[PDB]
Amino acid sequence: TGPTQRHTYYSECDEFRFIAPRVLDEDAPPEKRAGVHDGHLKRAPKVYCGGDERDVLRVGSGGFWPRRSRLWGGVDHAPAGFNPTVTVFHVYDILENVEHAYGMRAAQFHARFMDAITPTGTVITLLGLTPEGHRVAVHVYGTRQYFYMNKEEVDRHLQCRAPRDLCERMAAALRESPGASFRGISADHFEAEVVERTDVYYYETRPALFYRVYVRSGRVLSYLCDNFCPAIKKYEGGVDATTRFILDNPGFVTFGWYRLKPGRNNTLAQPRAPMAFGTSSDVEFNCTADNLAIEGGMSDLPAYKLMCFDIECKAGGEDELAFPVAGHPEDLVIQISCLLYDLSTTALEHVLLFSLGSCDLPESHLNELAARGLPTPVVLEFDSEFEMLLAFMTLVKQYGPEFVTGYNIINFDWPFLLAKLTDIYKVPLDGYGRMNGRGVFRVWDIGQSHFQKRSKIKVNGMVNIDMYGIITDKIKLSSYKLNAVAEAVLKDKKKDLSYRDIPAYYAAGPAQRGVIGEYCIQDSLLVGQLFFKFLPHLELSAVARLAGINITRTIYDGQQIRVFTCLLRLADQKGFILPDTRVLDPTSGFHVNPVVVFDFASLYPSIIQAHNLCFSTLSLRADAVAHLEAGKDYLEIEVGGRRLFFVKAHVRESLLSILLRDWLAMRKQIRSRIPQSSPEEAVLLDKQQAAIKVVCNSVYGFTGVQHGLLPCLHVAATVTTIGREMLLATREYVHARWAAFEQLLADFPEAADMRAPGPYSMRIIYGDTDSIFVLCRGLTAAGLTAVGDKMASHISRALFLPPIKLECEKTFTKLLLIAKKKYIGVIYGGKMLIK
Ligand SMILES: [Ca+2]
Ligand SMILES: [Ca+2]
Repeated sequence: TGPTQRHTYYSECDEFRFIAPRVLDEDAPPEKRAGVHDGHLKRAPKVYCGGDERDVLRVGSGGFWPRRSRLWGGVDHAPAGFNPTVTVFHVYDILENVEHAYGMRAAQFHARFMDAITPTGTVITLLGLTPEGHRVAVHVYGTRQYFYMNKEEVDRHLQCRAPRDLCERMAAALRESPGASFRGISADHFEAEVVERTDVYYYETRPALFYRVYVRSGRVLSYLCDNFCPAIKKYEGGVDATTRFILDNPGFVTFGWYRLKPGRNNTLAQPRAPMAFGTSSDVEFNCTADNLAIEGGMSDLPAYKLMCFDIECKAGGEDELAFPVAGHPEDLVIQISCLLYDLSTTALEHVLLFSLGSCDLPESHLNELAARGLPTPVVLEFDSEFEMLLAFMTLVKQYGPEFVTGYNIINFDWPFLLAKLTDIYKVPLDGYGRMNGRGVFRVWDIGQSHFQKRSKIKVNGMVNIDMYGIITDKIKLSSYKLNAVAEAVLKDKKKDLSYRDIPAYYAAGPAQRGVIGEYCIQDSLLVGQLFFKFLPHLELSAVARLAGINITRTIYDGQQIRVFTCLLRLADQKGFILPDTRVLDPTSGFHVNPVVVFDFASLYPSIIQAHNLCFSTLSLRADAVAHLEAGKDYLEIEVGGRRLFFVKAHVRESLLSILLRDWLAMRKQIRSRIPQSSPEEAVLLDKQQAAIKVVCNSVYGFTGVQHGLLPCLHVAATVTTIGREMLLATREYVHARWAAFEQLLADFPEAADMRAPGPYSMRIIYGDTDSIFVLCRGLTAAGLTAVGDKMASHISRALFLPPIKLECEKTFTKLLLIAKKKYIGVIYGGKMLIK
């Protein structure tokens, strides 16, 4: 029989391109020791380990590397009678795929699943682990993408009388498509219904009737959205099936624990037979969303595996010291270190070294690892680059680490490996992720950042977290070379074997290749220490849970999608649908009198809340607000020369305001629990509160991106305009209320002994986007941070609407103002700060 859907990774191989350095032939005379061999060879790829020899692709008892694999090439290697009961499972990632009833006809799927994919359907696959550490895939059927179109606009254009007709028109349009890739589509592939909704833009916008159109496929949806009737605005055609699955099932998360349960008519999840598995899992199920519930109370991460890896390459052209280029057949990967950790316990479980050529690790290294209590390295030796790279990808498929890390693996190691596998060898990669074929496995190097030469990676079912990104984001350093970072962060100074050394070491023999290997392993151990110090997976999963997107999109997609998805949830609840697209300048100088610094706390979010700014509260038209009282019911403000109106919360509440309010409440609840929490809970709660802060701080930016997911440049501009007005108001208030010491003392009598011998004055000397510096001649610094707290409260109360909050941040005893955003000063505690 064999698998229902073909496995595309290699499970057999009998011929391959053999490329190896000739220096590995110490049996050859000296003139024949330079360059690489490069020829075809007709034998099975092999690996050598400790005197034994195996075929790379053979699966059975005596393998050289660990496996967490049930099927291999369509043979079921599970023990006889393997049949674990699954109740709860953890989901770390979610895939979207199309299945076709016809293609699945000989998989014994129950009828309710077949109906969902007749003739085609989107299947949401939840990937994860049981408590027992079994790898699971749960295939959810019955999620449809949908978009909206204005009913009046559609009827007037297409002469539609009823939803049946619209379905005919869309079916017809696809039939007639260029390239004909929708032959066989009928008006049965669509369902249209009439609903009442409101466009999220502008206060005056009335509710209207829309067609809501359900589609079975993302491919069909993307075509309709950019081809069908381009004069008719579409709404929410950009929303993926995963998002509909998450938002349409209250409580569902993209990362967390679930339980299988009975569905509506006591339906049950159906276990798939092994030959119908779509992924490299131990167990697979078919279900609908009603067979799933969130499992509250479960919070511990299951035993996911982390692979930390690093490659070493050897340029083999005319210059041994040239940077290696993957397209050059002679520029080889020569080693790969691969450390496998349990992500729940942080324990290092396996230390693997893949070596092109024989490789004898130094006894000193082996003794050191033993002393540190770490696993004894397994050295896998190979005769050619292909055999080695195939073994590494074989390990990736068979062990299936859910998380992968390294240092600069996104910009160097993965691109280099995948360039060799695709361009030199012609290995398809689409079965090397979690899916057994047809899965995403792609790197794309990205533009604009042309100097930094950045990249993204997507590998289905694998979360790649590059520690270089984590550390450049999190720590300020002069150099982000791994050795410099290991000194700065781990306080773990170590030697560098330089790239200049590698060619001479490689050529010497197995002992010196062993020195290369030691240094490659030490590289990966350091990265592992960095990973387990910063725990970036806990940060990223916190954001994924909050934003309703998978952890993969959390890493690689930008800030906008986070806010968008949260907005989409709220907007739907409220009946909206989202359409598819000088006096503050510093006079430079040195001040020896104290300079108090007042900062607004989360200024832009606070403005959005305080002034009820939103897409939905804005009007560009005075007649929109003619029924309302000025001041009492709306804010009128000039922004870029236009008059804008924003109605107040009692007229209509801002969606953005609701999001921010609710997040800030949630962050307050979390930060209140941290002091009573146990130390592991404190780590999780800390990751959660931090995730909330990043999403809140992204709302302003979300509104200001022209050509973004849902721009409202009017909101963005209003925020900066109110910002500027607030700083000026603060300056004016300070200049007026506290021009004399008597007035200061009258408000704060603890000032009475802070009075220094010099003349009293209080003046704003600098102001940036959210802070103001106040020069307090005639006051001593000592009590001034306390009086500053009270000045800040006082101003906040006098001038501004909650939740706007001015705070006294610090006091400089001495300060050098250089320019905008450039200053040096000493804080009252004696510490120097430079910006
Ligand atoms: Ca690396
Ligand atoms: Ca390296």
